[PDB]
Amino acid sequence: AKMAFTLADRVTEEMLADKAALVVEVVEENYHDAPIVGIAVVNEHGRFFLRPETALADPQFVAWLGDETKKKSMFDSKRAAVALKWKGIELCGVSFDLLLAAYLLDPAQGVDDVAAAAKMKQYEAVRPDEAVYGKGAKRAVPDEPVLAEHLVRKAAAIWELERPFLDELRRNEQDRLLVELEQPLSSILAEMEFAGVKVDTKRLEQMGKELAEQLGTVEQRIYELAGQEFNINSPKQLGVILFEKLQLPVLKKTKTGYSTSADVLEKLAPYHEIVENILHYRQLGKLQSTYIEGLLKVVRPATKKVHTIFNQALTQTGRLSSTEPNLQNIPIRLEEGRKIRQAFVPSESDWLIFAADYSQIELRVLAHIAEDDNLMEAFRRDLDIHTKTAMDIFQVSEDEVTPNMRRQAKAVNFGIVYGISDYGLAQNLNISRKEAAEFIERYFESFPGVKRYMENIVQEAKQKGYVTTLLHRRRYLPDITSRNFNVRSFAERMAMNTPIQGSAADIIKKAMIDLNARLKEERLQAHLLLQVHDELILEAPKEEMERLCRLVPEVMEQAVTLRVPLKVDYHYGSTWYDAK
DNA sequence: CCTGACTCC
DNA sequence: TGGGAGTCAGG
Repeated sequence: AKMAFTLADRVTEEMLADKAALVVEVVEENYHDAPIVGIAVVNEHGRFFLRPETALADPQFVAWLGDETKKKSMFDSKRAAVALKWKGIELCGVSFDLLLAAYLLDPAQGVDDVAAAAKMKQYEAVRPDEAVYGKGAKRAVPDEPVLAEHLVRKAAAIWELERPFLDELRRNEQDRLLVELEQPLSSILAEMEFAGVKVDTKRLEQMGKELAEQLGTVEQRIYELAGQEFNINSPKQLGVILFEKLQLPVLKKTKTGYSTSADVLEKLAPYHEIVENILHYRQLGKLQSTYIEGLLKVVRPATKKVHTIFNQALTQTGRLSSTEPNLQNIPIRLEEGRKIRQAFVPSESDWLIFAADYSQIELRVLAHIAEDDNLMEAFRRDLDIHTKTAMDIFQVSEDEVTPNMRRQAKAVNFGIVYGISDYGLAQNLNISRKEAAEFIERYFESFPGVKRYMENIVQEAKQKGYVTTLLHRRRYLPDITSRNFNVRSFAERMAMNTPIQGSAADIIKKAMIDLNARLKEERLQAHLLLQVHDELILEAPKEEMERLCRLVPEVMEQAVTLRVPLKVDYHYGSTWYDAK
């Protein structure tokens, strides 16, 4: 805890070495158009703190930032890159990101500051961010000497930790996953976030006006059926109305009282019509609160764009998540909500939205990893996999599969991937549990490779302590041998599912890197706007659609070679809604 | 603040 | 007694 550094007034030459640890500090959680509060550089020649007002205005330092041959090691480089884009400055030459390194080594650690990564190698010459800045309403940037020491200690930690982290990744055969996948993807996500998605606010506002009217009508209908006014958005008050006033059967309880979940309310429809009304109301209410009001609150008014942040180092399976706003959960399943997508429009005139999605990628990945003959053959023939499972389960010819049979079979196919039990399947389908049990039993008799995979992967997790994905992502499962049934079972289901969900994440990430390269190689104006787990959304001039129609699906299908084909569907139109 | 509701994959 | 997420209002 005796670290010397130069609190510099101007930029000098020794600060611009061809290798440095760099800290560009953005304290606001949402880094879009957020202030840069300080800069630190550590390199061969010493340790330096710079004021942004000075440094970001100095052409030598800006030139260095954007010089791809001057290599930088950082933590959360995407944060810095985007904050710099808002200042009109390009960051290049990031060769090591400690956030992403820590994430690959163990996603469960929840590393989101340098001190937490430093903890993984018993390095303690740096403080947690929360300790320096404070929390909540107490959050503030400290006096310059305090800030400066903190930023320098973060840069110094990155400097000393790079090698130890690379050495462990290399031992895990994850070094290429960092350097050739996650780090390049970080730059692509930075582009997507900064570009943002344009919103038709006039349309959204009109939809909200109509929604408020409809909400009011449904609300009063509910109070009439209930015989009383109450807060419909209060599961507690609702529970009193349903299970005490109206005396409907209690199908499920939670730790706090009666359950009013959608699952339960659906099953109460034979008892009282009010439950269908309430379900409708809570749907409409979430549209209004989240996809109208919440969305309008984050639109930048001068440009009418929304700028999400894709968290690349959060999920336990290798997926991205999307926040403020979340653009990975925009409604699509009910037509009423799906219309929200009409408000998502191209950023330029005479441009269109192009959306491409993988068809059943998790089931194709399962087929591959399990090497199940019958499942692989189905995908090779492009037989409808839900129709196929229905024939095996119900033991009928293909022409005898009723749309209901297929419905149930779809539920089985998707449920197997999550380790669903017969209880869960029976409740999902609202069918006999004896029957649900036989469906699961027949499924595994029909796809014995899948059954072997499920057994083998749990045994592997118990023996190694972790499971792995196609591109070598890991997830540790220290609870897999717990003596407690609930704890152990949850970990076994994680063991089953994580290689599937995580490999699918690996594939779409590689596809984004390959797609970006191809777009840039052909000088297309098309660019990525969003990723939604198994879907990619782009915008482009209308002239480029013919090209994207061939290029995007091809790049996506060819991202990795499995034992079965990957299949991609695609559409385009004048709004996200119309790209269907 | 957590809990349970809604939304997506 | 179904894997992975985020946001919201109510309490």
